[PDB]
Amino acid sequence: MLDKIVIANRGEIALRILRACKELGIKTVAVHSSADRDLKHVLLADETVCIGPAPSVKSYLNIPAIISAAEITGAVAIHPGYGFLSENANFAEQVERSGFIFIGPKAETIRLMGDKVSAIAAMKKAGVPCVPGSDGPLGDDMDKNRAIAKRIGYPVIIKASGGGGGRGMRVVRGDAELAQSISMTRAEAKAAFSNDMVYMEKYLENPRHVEIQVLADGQGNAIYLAERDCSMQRRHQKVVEEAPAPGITPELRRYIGERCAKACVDIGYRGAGTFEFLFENGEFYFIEMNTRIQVEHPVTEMITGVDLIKEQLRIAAGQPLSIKQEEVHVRGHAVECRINAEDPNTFLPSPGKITRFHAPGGFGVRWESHIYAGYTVPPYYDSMIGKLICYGENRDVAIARMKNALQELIIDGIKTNVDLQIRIMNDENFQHGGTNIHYLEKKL
Amino acid sequence: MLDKIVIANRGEIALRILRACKELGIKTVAVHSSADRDLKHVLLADETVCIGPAPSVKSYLNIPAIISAAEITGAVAIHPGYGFLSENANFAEQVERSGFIFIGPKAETIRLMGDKVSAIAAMKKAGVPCVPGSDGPLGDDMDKNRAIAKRIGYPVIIKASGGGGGRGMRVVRGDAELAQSISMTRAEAKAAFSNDMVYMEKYLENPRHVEIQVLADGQGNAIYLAERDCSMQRRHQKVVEEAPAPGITPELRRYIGERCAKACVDIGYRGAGTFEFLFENGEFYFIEMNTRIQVEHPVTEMITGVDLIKEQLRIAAGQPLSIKQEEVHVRGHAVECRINAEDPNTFLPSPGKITRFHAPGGFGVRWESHIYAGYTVPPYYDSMIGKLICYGENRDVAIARMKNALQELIIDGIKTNVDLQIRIMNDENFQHGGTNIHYLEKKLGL
Ligand SMILES: Nc1ncnc2c1ncn2[C@@H]1O[C@H](COP(=O)(O)OP(=O)(O)O)[C@@H](O)[C@H]1O
Ligand SMILES: Nc1ncnc2c1ncn2[C@@H]1O[C@H](COP(=O)(O)OP(=O)(O)O)[C@@H](O)[C@H]1O
Ligand SMILES: Nc1ncnc2c1ncn2[C@@H]1O[C@H](COP(=O)(O)OP(=O)(O)O)[C@@H](O)[C@H]1O
Ligand SMILES: Nc1ncnc2c1ncn2[C@@H]1O[C@H](COP(=O)(O)OP(=O)(O)O)[C@@H](O)[C@H]1O
Ligand SMILES: [Ca+2]
Ligand SMILES: [Ca+2]
Ligand SMILES: [Ca+2]
Ligand SMILES: [Ca+2]
Ligand SMILES: [Cl-]
Ligand SMILES: [Cl-]
Ligand SMILES: [Cl-]
Repeated sequence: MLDKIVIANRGEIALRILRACKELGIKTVAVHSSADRDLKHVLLADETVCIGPAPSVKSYLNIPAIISAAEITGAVAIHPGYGFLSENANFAEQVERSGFIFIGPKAETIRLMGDKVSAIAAMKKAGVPCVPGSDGPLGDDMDKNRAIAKRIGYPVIIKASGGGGGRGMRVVRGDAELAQSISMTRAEAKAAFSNDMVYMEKYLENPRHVEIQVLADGQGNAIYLAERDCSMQRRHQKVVEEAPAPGITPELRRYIGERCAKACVDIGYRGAGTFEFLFENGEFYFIEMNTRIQVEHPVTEMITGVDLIKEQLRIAAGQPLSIKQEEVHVRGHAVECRINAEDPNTFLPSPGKITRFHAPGGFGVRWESHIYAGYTVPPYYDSMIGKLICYGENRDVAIARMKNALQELIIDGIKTNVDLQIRIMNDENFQHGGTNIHYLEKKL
Repeated sequence: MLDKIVIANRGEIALRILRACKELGIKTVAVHSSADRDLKHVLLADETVCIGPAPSVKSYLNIPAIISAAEITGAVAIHPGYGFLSENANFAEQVERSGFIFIGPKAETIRLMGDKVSAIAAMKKAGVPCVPGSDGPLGDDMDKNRAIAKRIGYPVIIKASGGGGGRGMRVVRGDAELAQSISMTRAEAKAAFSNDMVYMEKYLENPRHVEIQVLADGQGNAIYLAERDCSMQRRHQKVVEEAPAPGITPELRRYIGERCAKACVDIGYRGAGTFEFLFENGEFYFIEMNTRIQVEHPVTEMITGVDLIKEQLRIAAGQPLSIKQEEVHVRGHAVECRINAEDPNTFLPSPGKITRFHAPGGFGVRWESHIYAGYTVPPYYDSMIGKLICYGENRDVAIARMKNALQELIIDGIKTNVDLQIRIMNDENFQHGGTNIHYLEKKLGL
């Protein structure tokens, strides 16, 4: 087992990783910005290294500071969490070349599957259905862009190849808006991701977002761990996730899961990852592979019993897969509500001091957050401050449980989306299940 | 069926019951003392009724006030939780006589099995091995009392028939301490339980405390839900509980579980309950049946997936058991640490205002408590303020989770036993498993 690791992240995921480390007796190094000294996991970590001032560009994206932190503490591995450098092939490469284990896929796999244009190309090559699109980067020729749009059929969406969290995405309904949309998306993607490559994809009218969790050891064994439905979204970012996906039958589950496990073996995938699909009229269409842990991984944990972070760590230690496919069993249902520090109605950021906090508790309730009363939410990072996950023997119980937990959850001093999450749980169509990716913004 | 119930209790268990009701759409009436207006479950309840001033004898033991609360709100059932009036046959009778459902066994069953002298007699009648003892109440004849102690062999223990929480129990090493030990336990039992009846039991030197969770519908169906080891103890009261019990083999689990389920059917048991045993040399010896929910019920919930409170309510509504025996599956391991507002060294109660509170979290971490920052723990009640329960795929993972969760738990402003629980989890002998009921006080030097 890994002796010591740097947790190259912050907030809830850094604490999630710290806990898994502690259970496995792995020493922890928390690297943090000067704004994050009072993070719960920083205070719990065995060692801490300040890697720069508050802006992410100067700290959490500071590759040489993070790699140096591993050297100064004698760590043997680095866990990137999600976001930040986790899908950055350059970082993965540099980690390995400095003598450290990168807790994730090989750098070449991150280039293959992390970049969204080449992932689509790879999946098409593999015989995995994708969404019709430009099948390559858009150039500057507007006649050519219009011609691609016409071939696939309006509406379309301009998507950043390096995009994440729904940033760098713009829907286009017709020719008149195409140029300014491609131009704006490029500018957003260049700013957020230092990568102005965009592609075009057909905008699907009625799909659900359904994704399959995979685990592969890099030795040729791969498994799938059921699926998740993450169709409740705002600004193309997930708000609620659940597992398993409602209406997905065992026959269909195994069909898509086997395809994902096979895809892992073929490309030589290593570690945890997720294949994300649009599910429409009984068919799955590949949109993205996250070559990293998923934010919403706890719902899969609840319904399978598998600890996905521990599996990541075991795999990084060069352990083969312990779990066989036949040993994976879906039991019950879990729902996750993201908790974000933003106005529940205007959706504008609400950083600042949390004056009162109370987490919910009870049978089947899991709270995933670094926040505490007295803690200051900084302005510099993403608004997601916590995750509430409720498990039940069935979906009705899980939702009932969530409804009650959200009523017990207190976060005062800043604005949150807790009241929005309450509204979603009370929604007749969410209760029905199988609402499409456009539903939440329709409702709102 | 149950559209409104009175929660006849307080603190963590009241909140536990409330949560089950909220999930089932059951309206709640929180009865409380004047010192308990700001209890979390009171604030969350649909309706609240003040049943008396601060002392328990004037509030949570106030039978007329609790029944009046049920009457005035139009409640159909009353959950007594644990402690207080949960094992009070007179209360159960009166609740039933007044036209309400008592969420628990029939009153006759409470007097048969709640009373500890009759429970032993009943179990002996049914051919279940008990610990050798007086087999009846102790009188005032000391020549007879000494004769009993001779038959069973010192050390012996004087136990209150109405006793609970380790109160009203004294170990006797020889004839020289016998008479005053009897007199003092009588006195202690009289003041604490309004019952001076005491009996004598052989004091077992190397047993473990292993208990079997049961559920029965009162319609003839009865099941056991594996077992719990509760051997970490101070002053004869549980400090740490875990499930399943280490080193209990499948043949032993079914042997004892089947006996307990049969006993339920035979006495017409209804609801949740626990048969408590001393386990030594591969043999079980019955000591107590709790005719009510256990404090440590969550460890069994985590390894079986069964919601025990919801089952109590279902049974109380007249529904048959939701599960057959062949459907009970044990998966993983769970450990519970009780959290008490007390000096971690001397164990003197530590009431007062909680100035800072932070609860642990994560995969497999379950925190069961009403406490919050700004909350004042009153001097009037039992010191237990919360329970931390950690589940894992195996015992090692559960313990490792508990270590981590204990490091996260912040309760400032009052003394707690958090530091004790940390020491227990770090104990190598505990980590191996199977330590006996005397181990913790041995470790501490008590
Ligand atoms: N390629 C990327 N580059 C930078 N940040 C990213 C990237 N992908 C995701 N993120 C960020 O990571 C966090 C989690 O991503 P999100 O899409 O919300 O969850 P997930 O993809 O795990 O369901 C968000 O703050 C998001 O903006
Ligand atoms: N071609 C499409 N048609 C309709 N909706 C889409 C399409 N592509 C993406 N979306 C919606 O936007 C969300 C974010 O897109 P995704 O490609 O996963 O970007 P990110 O890398 O930012 O997560 C998806 O979950 C889906 O609901
Ligand atoms: N027969 C009884 N009468 C009054 N109080 C009781 C009785 N039995 C238990 N209690 C109280 O109930 C609480 C829980 O009991 P305890 O013995 O700690 O848990 P359990 O028996 O559920 O493992 C304690 O405060 C204890 O003093
Ligand atoms: N005969 C005995 N010999 C040794 N230890 C005992 C005996 N009876 C009880 N104990 C210890 O004292 C604890 C409390 O006894 P119990 O009869 O369960 O009383 P209570 O009603 O207070 O829970 C038990 O859990 C056990 O560890
Ligand atoms: Ca995505
Ligand atoms: Ca991605
Ligand atoms: Ca007992
Ligand atoms: Ca009892
Ligand atoms: Cl934050
Ligand atoms: Cl409460
Ligand atoms: Cl209290």
